[PDB]
Amino acid sequence: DLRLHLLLNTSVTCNDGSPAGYYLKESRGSRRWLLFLEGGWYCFNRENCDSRYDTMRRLMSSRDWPRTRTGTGILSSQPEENPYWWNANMVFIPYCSSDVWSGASSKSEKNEYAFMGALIIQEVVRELLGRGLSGAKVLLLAGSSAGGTGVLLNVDRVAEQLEKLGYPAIQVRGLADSGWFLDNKQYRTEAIRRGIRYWNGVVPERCRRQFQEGEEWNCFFGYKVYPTLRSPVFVVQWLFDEAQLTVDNVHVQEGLRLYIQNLGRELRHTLKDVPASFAPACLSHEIIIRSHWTDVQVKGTSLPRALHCWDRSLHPLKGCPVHLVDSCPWPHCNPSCPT
Ligand SMILES: *[C@@H]1O[C@H](CO)[C@@H](O)[C@H](O)[C@H]1NC(C)=O
Ligand SMILES: COCC(=O)NCc1ccccc1
Repeated sequence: DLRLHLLLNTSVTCNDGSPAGYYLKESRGSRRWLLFLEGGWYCFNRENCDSRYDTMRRLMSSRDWPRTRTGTGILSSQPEENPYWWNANMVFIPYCSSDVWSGASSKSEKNEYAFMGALIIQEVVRELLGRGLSGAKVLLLAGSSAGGTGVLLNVDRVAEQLEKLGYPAIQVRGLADSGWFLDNKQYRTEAIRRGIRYWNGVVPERCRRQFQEGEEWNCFFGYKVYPTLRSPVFVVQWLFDEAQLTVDNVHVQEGLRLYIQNLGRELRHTLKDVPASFAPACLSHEIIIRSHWTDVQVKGTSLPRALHCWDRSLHPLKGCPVHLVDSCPWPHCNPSCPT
């Protein structure tokens, strides 16, 4: 069980002005810290944010949050469920900003909602230094779906924050799960372009300088922002991601068969020069905080093992690979896929 702490700085808020927060489970014999970013789509104007407030309010407010959460998957403390980092300090950061963790805008007389995702991450890091993070050797910023994209947008800013605060010894790294999307043609970019304006959204400096004003939406797409990042980032992405297919209007004849095969081929291509990655040929979405995340394998290697091999590489390894991308071209050609 991780225990809830609401942020002491009450100016850093969820969408409706209630305080943001984090769930923490300490491990005093450990200098590793795992900070996980929750996902859950987004909203990009007044009317669709109002709708989300009616029926997805826990993703916009802390007023109804429970006092504890069970750590599952990579956030579990039992070695049988989490062979990778079972002894680490565990942090779950709830997603209540609806902005893919990019916003820096307060609620005010001109703004009905606050979009403070990028500031929530910074404030969590600041307050955790007083609870033990000051002694860390590794800070792994992880996240799933919109939280996975959030890792790509924020990992270098976290590294810069700790440098300027006087902690150059803490190594900051990223783990982006199911947040690596393609801006491809549908089967039958605009919402993010509107979102960034609505949220006062922020993207990494080197990527923003390449694409410049009005084109910062490009930095939300993994294959475009990843080459600009300096921190080490491990990328987990199903080749046939269900959220990718949703936005592509895919719900089997030749036309659709070729569409699906070309989508897997394009995703595989964008990962060819990503040295730390895990990309199985499955139709699914998210994995790292699922209890059965130990089950899937690529070329005979599990995801917890690949992450362990990544740790060793950051001290090629014999029988310990870190780049694992399926080559077979159809969903569930890998027998280990989630049932
Ligand atoms: C609280 O957070 C806001 C927004 O990031 C910041 O401007 C302010 O300085 C913070 N206050 C303190 C006391 O850290
Ligand atoms: C589709 O997955 C749900 C989600 O939250 N996507 C965030 C995102 C939107 C646009 C570009 C990149 C990332």
